[PDB]
Amino acid sequence: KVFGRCELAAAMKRHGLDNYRGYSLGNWVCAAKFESNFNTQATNRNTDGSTDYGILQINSRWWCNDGRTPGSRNLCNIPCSALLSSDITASVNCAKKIVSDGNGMNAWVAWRNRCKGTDVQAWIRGCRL
Ligand SMILES: [Cl-]
Ligand SMILES: [Cl-]
Ligand SMILES: [Cl-]
Ligand SMILES: [Cl-]
Ligand SMILES: [Cl-]
Ligand SMILES: [Cl-]
Ligand SMILES: [Cl-]
Repeated sequence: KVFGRCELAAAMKRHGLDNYRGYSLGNWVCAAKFESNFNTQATNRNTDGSTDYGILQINSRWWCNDGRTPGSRNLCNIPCSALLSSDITASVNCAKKIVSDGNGMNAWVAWRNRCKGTDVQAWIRGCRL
């Protein structure tokens, strides 16, 4: 599923991400924008043999099981395929654990490089919500 910007904002809020660990909804929308372009089925291979999955590009190195990332953990206790669902519940639940892990949203390198410090409220501008 490819979400609209306000559509995704609404789904994130509905799943309790809005202001989770102090990160406003715009931060999360901006992160999803640069990680997946709002596409739930986005997958990208890392040079180290791990893969990033879904709307927020969660890495198999730590967070989910894809059965092909030697020595990886599955800290969200989830198949990586569950992160590609049109329903964002799994991705959100896992993102909650990632953002709680000590470095906040810096865990998303695209967020640090393209969202951090910017006018992130633009992302939710005009959205009913
Ligand atoms: Cl957009
Ligand atoms: Cl915001
Ligand atoms: Cl594995
Ligand atoms: Cl699994
Ligand atoms: Cl959803
Ligand atoms: Cl923080
Ligand atoms: Cl709207």
